[PDB]
Amino acid sequence: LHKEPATLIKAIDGDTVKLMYKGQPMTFRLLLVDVPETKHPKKGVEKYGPEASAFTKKMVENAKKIEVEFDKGQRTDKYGRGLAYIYADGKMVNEALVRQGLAKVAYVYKPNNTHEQHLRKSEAQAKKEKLNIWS
Repeated sequence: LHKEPATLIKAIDGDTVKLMYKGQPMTFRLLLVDVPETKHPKKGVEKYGPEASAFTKKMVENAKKIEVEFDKGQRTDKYGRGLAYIYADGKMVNEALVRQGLAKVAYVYKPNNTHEQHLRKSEAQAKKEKLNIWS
């Protein structure tokens, strides 16, 4: 896997950000995590949704460098969003959400599962610490 540079356009929700990538605006979905949404229809605003959304927004708006990392499989989902791991100054946004109890590891589809054990490791610690979703 390779990290590539990108520029923030807009944070949209806890699990989605719009980035300038290779000179094209693109919406990206964070790989491997299920994040409580402020969007969504079967609820609209979910519990911990505003908190997860603010977390992601702050992390990307305040970064000096954003990088995207695609996994080994499909790079876009059926809504046209990029499927990637997103880093803000070297720190993976997907893992940071999970470590804080603001996301769960999602149902995983091979072969987009390169960082699966790493996130599940962080999720086990957040539940042990009883943080946010786990409290």
